[PDB]
Amino acid sequence: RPPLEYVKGVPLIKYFAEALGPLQSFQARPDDLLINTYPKSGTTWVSQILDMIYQGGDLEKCNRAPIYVRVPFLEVNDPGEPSGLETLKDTPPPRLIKSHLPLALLPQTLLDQKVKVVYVARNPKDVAVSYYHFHRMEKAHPEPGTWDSFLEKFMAGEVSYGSWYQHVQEWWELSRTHPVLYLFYEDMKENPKREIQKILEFVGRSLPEETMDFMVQHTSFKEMKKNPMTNYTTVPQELMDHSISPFMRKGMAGDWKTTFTVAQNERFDADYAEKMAGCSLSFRSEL
Ligand SMILES: Nc1ncnc2c1ncn2[C@@H]1O[C@H](COP(=O)(O)O)[C@@H](OP(=O)(O)O)[C@H]1O
Ligand SMILES: NCCc1ccc(O)c(O)c1
Repeated sequence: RPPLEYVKGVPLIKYFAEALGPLQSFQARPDDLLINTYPKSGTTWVSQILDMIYQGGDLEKCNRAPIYVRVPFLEVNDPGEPSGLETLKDTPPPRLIKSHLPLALLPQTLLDQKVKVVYVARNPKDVAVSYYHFHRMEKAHPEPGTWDSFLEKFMAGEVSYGSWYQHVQEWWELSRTHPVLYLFYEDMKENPKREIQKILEFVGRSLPEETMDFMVQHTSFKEMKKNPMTNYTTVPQELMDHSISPFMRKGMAGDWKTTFTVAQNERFDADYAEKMAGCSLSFRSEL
């Protein structure tokens, strides 16, 4: 469990920090589609929906390989696996790219080329809980310690990829001057079909009503949990140890209520009120 490295004010996992070198040579294509999110906000879920739309709704094509192979993770630079930049050299256009990078660290080529971006945000409480367990099972992140300890660091933005408040705000802001579909995890939970339809419209594609419903079922938590091509059980137990905490934990909005103590919840609400003061952004802590 290596410590974080700071780059341009952003805490990152050593392997990611390093990948930033080669990334300066990455060339974006006009027809690329970027999927950006703060960690644990629904990356894998929207990646599956998008790969299905691109594969015309064919499940056997989506089965072609694990999601992290179909949707390369830009910064990924894990031990004993192809770098993200590498995997992208051989990915057939149009490409689907995954990333958690803040605007400060995102390769300029993506902005210059006006690449469309699908962004997904989730209420901070659930993100914090989900991120704590992820720290437990993902052997690449530093020691999370106790939940109380973690939560403190989460509020200070002292975790991989940095501040969640700043991440969601910047992207929300950028969606004025750049083509950005800004989605909400909770909305996706509430009415899948309604959201996938916004996506289809965004990428400018269309599908038969019946194919649509089909995706809805195969992008369900239940389904994605059994599917080994999307539940991350195909990576070594030295990268991810699912016995500690499954990658697909609960898939619920509102589950934070069973982890936050009343004291923690009070401390967090006050803090959040200060940080989100002048922002038009609005999150639903439950359904
Ligand atoms: N089809 C789906 N429906 C709902 N939640 C899903 C999902 N697929 C994955 N998730 C949830 O999305 C989170 C991980 O997101 P990311 O891919 O950005 O890391 C996890 O949250 P929880 O651990 O709270 O359940 C995971 O269980
Ligand atoms: N280091 C293992 C790969 C990894 C690390 C952090 C993340 O947030 C993610 O989605 C994937």
